[PDB]
Amino acid sequence: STEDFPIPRRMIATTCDAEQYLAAVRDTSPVYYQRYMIDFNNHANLQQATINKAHWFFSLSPAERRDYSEHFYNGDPLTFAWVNHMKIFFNNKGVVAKGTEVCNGYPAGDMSVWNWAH
Repeated sequence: STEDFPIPRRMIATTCDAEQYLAAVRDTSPVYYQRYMIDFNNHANLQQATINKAHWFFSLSPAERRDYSEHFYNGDPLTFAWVNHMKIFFNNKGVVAKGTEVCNGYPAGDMSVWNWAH
C-alpha cells in the first residue's frame, strides 16, 4: 500500500550504485542534476555525510530499503540540516524512472559525478 511512496519502487529495486544513478540523471535530466549539485555545493560541510548516506542506501538490499522507506519521515540529523540532501534519488518519479532505466550502462563507483564545480 506504499510500494512507490515515499521511496519510488524503481529506487527500491535498482541494482545500480549511487554513481551510476547520478551519471544517468546527469545525462537524462541534466537540469535536475545540475540543480542538485548546486545545492550539494552550497552545503560543503554535509557533502561527505551525504555521499556516505547515498552509499549506505545503495548498499542495502531491497528489503532493507523498504524498511528505510517505512521510516523515512522520522528523519536523521542530515534531514534537519539539509532537507533536500536525497532529493535527486527520491523526490521525482519521472527523473527516477529515466535514470534507473539506463544506469546499469554507466561506470560503477565513478566519484567524479559528485564534483561539478558550479
